[PDB]
Amino acid sequence: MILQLFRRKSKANEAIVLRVYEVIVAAARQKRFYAQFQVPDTPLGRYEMLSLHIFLALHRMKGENPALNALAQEIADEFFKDVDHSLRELGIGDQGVPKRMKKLARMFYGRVGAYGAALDANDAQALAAALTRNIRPDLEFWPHACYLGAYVLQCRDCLREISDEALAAGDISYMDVDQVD
Ligand SMILES: [Mg+2]
Ligand SMILES: [Mg+2]
Repeated sequence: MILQLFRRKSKANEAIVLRVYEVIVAAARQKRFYAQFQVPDTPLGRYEMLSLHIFLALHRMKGENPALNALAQEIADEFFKDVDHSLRELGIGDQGVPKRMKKLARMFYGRVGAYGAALDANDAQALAAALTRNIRPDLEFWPHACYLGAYVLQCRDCLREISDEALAAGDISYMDVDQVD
């Protein structure tokens, strides 16, 4: 029976990873970020939204639960495959860019760490400052940074309330940004 069970759960795992990743990608594509909030609709701005939503998932999943730690590894794997391809779309290959993937991973984990510290401290000012630094560094004041920060705080709250069991089964959700006010 154990081979049958291992195979069934391995197949199910692939279906779970696909649906979880698709939910994250859809959340990052919500139109309000690029219309009202003035997140740039550019290769880099779209990366800032994907990385923000991937961060939120990893931040929730990190802990002592083996199933959630494994799902986090899967989502990180899919994210870095995605970003690899996005860089190649801009002519950023390995030619003249040694250690490209190692540098990208440092770009991700280093820049989203400020989001984690701000969320753990429930510090909305720190969160808006980190979002401005990462997404609209051209502006000393970004009028919609506090709006995006409110959305990020509410997503953290929602993700935390989902049970470990439901999340490991693929039942992830984010807030509808259009309902933020
Ligand atoms: Mg995989
Ligand atoms: Mg792409």
